[PDB]
Amino acid sequence: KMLEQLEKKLGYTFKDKSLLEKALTHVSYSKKEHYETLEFLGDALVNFFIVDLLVQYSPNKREGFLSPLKAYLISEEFFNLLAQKLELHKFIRIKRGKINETIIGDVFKALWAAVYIDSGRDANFTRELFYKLFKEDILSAIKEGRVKKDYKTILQEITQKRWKERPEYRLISVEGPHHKKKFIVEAKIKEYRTLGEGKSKKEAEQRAAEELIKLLEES
Amino acid sequence: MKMLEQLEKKLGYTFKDKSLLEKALTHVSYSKKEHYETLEFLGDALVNFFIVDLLVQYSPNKREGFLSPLKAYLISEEFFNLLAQKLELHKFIRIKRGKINETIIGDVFKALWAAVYIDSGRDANFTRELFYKLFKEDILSAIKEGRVKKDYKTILQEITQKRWKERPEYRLISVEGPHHKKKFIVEAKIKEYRTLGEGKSKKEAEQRAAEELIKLLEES
RNA sequence: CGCGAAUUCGCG
RNA sequence: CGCGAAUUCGCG
RNA sequence: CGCGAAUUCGCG
RNA sequence: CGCGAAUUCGCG
Repeated sequence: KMLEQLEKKLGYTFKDKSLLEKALTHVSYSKKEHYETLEFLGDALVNFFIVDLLVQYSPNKREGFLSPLKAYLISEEFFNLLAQKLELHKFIRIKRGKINETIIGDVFKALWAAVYIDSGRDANFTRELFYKLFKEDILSAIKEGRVKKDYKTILQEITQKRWKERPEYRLISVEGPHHKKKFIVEAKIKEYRTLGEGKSKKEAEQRAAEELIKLLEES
Repeated sequence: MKMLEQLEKKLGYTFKDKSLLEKALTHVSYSKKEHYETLEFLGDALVNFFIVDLLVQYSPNKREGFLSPLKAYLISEEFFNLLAQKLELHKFIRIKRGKINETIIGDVFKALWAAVYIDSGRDANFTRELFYKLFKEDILSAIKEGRVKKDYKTILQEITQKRWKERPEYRLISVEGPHHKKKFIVEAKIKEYRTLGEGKSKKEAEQRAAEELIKLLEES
């Protein structure tokens, strides 16, 4: 009966229960009816609900000031934040031990793609219920100026957490002429190394740090 | 009928605030205090939604795999220009001299709809409908029949087979990721110039790389 | 131009 | 293989 | 692309 | 066995 518990937590009641459930079903539970298709529509939806809220309550309206914020606002970390409010995780139907933050976030999106559709695709209405429940935390995030931590910083905290050691960004080359230069640095921790390329030294490093983070997720 | 009214007619909507429509039309290089920078930001997320809700709904295959490719194209600037010309708005953009390219047009396309959205008093359902009413048919066509991607490898295949009488050579650089979702990074060389390209297949990668090598060769 | 081929690329 | 493009060669 | 196969990997 | 991502080979 958890079906009619999450609804009384959203402030809406699905006229089509199968749809709601579907947006909560992971492919590893029903290969024929999972939230994949919905997550796709949810992403587009929620992004619009946020951006409209960002260009509206932001102290600065220049793209260069909004982009950085939006990155956070539509980031997985944040969707889990909002999803957490709904206690969403304990409402997902998935095989024991496969659930994570990426799935939650996904489900969170597909959830609203569900409401939107189940209400006859009433953008305006679906948007309101979204704010009713989340507008506050969004305006707070924007006020606080929350932003996505850069890769170089993330890599450092990761490698320091594990091996109490920082990375080392050795410079290996430069191609393009003074007009349009291209750097190639080697990010390295222990014996793992990735390569980054970009306009400036810092830029390249970020590239390398990002790729090196991936390389460290499986190890 | 003035420019605005002449467009508002093709648009199928008349703003209850001319100022707003202006803002979504002028370019920074015409008004530093009142351009469309902020409106384009909003219009992008807005237009994205309209197009995606339409995609997922009428697209045959509704798989994450197939949809993504489409979506990219449907929101691609080259594709917006086609929608843009349907309104031939590239005649109402308030910009100075020749600086206007097929990017300032798409951006104005977005911003416009944001203006239509805001003006309607933030009426999504309305603005959305007005949108479909003018581009629904087009999008669907683009969706159904599918896309016809650019053959960068062959077009470049000549740019060099003539400008140098020699064909370009492609050299693989590195592959990564799980063996069920690999990421190829190949290199494209021509005479003395070189560029890279990423993708999920040696070909798609050679296509991405062959691309830059063109939008760089015609630079020197 | 038409026919028949070689080579490269892409599409089906 | 078919089809299309580019370079090339041969015949008409 | 079509047909016939080999290999690696993910899913059922 | 079956579905999907990738890399090759033969035939059309």
